[PDB]
Amino acid sequence: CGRFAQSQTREDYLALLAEDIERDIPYDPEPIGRYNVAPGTKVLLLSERDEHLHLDPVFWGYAPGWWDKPPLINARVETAATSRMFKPLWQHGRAICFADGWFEWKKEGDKKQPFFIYRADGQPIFMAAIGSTPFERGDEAEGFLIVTAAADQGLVDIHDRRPLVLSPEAAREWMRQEISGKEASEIAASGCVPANQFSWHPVSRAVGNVKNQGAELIQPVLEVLF
Repeated sequence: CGRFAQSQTREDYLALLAEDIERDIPYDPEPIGRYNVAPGTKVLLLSERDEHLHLDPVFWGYAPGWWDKPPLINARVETAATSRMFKPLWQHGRAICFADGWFEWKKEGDKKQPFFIYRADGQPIFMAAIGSTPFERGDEAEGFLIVTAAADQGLVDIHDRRPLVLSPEAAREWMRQEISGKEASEIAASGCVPANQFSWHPVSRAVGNVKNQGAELIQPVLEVLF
């Protein structure tokens, strides 16, 4: 999930999670408009502090000062809660990154064909994230990661991993500061959306170029024309 789409208005996503009384997020009618969100950019990230939901632009990536590789962008659900590197983020830096769907590139010989993956029921996805608090500082090295899970069923045809997507109800509980890391591990297990809830189709190769951000990037295409 090295790219995803976050294109609709804030209300389009937040209405599934909480009414205004629970938010500390200004009204804004403008669609976010990003059909091709990439690592290293700041992404509107949802979290809870001071008993309200906040939406902060947070660097997609995590690279402590001691980390000598490109920033990580994912953390595996299998191990993140006990990882020496991720355990504090699992306990104190949980967040949600909402989106319309995500992209994966399927290997077809020496060619790589992009696919867009989304909920068959037409809801947005609430991706489980962990990251470095305080999110509002706008850090440019230690931001957030998208938690991943194994692909199963038809999704394995496309790629072997996928974002850990939570139900709206589970996403709301995941963000609460009052629940422990152990409780969060239970939420991740019980609230994960299974693979048969997703649909997918090939899309234009143009999504590979981050200059492109338009709605055409999630439209289905014939592979034969690419």
